[PDB]
Amino acid sequence: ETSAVQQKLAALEKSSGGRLGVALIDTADNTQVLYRGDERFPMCSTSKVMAAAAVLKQSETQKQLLNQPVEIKPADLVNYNPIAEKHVNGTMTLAELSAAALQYSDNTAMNKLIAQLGGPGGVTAFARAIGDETFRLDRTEPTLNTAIPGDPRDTTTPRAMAQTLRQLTLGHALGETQRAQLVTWLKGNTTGAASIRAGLPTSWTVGDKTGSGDYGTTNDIAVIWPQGRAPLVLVTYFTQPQQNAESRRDVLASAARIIAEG
Repeated sequence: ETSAVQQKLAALEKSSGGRLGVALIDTADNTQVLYRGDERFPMCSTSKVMAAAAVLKQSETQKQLLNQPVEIKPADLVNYNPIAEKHVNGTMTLAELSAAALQYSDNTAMNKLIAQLGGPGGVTAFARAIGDETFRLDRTEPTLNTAIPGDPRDTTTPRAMAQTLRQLTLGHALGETQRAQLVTWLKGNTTGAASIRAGLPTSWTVGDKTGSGDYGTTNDIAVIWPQGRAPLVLVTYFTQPQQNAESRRDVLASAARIIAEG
């Protein structure tokens, strides 16, 4: 059975030619609205939130950890390194790496976070520690974005990621200073203007992390503070049938516009 919300999302999906996954949590009353909420989708760069959060968790017991400088070698650079390339043969602190990974989607920065955590499995272990039984990180950048249909590597579900993002930003999966820091990073994202944010009222404050990958995979996860009412968490995942499909951030904006109604 479907609601009119789900019907509108299904029509958007049909028009788009792809596969859309949505999870909304309204923290006013803890209700969820889901569309394909328990299907797996390739996370692509949305997985950077879990890696940054895992380092924040480490820093709760190692208070200067975020200011620890990490060497950037020429050999560390991958396919998209807008911030890390400014620091070759120099350093970036774990905070700088987190900001670059989250706010510019720097892929070298993500690999440094993964290395700090002992490999992709260290990111997954943190997910499990905070009650996310669904997330899995299997690979580093850039291969975590292959996004092959049916492949469970580097996937989660909309429901699981919405629940986790809520716990990380509005709940207490992290300590107070750390939750606030994650919120600061997400709010300052530079890559999200055409995704969820484009579908929401401009008066609403938004923190988000986008993702993109093969199969035209186009994703965004957000914490949203509407005017005059309790915050929301929204995940919008989208992927397409053919490997070289074009990005469709407009689909994410359209999904957010549907969800915001009412």
